[PDB]
Amino acid sequence: GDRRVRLIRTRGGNTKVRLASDTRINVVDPETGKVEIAEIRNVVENTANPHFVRRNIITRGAVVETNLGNVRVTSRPGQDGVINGVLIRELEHHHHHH
Repeated sequence: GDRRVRLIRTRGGNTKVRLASDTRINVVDPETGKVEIAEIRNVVENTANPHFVRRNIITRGAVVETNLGNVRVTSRPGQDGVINGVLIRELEHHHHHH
């Protein structure tokens, strides 16, 4: 025996499917300039009765909640099979003494 090798064959991803079997968005960070894919927590910016007919539909100018914070939808959901947006500050979020 003794002679033990690496054995590793394959490593790396492939062509991904569109947003359907998964939920995420390409977030552009304006504070540092990093581009990272964040998870979409809420598809609505906590507004009251969207007068733009935004029935939970992801649209240009709409702000979604993510693990990085509030993200603004810049392009239509479908480009490259993914959504693209910018990280911003829309909603208020401080701690609550329960």
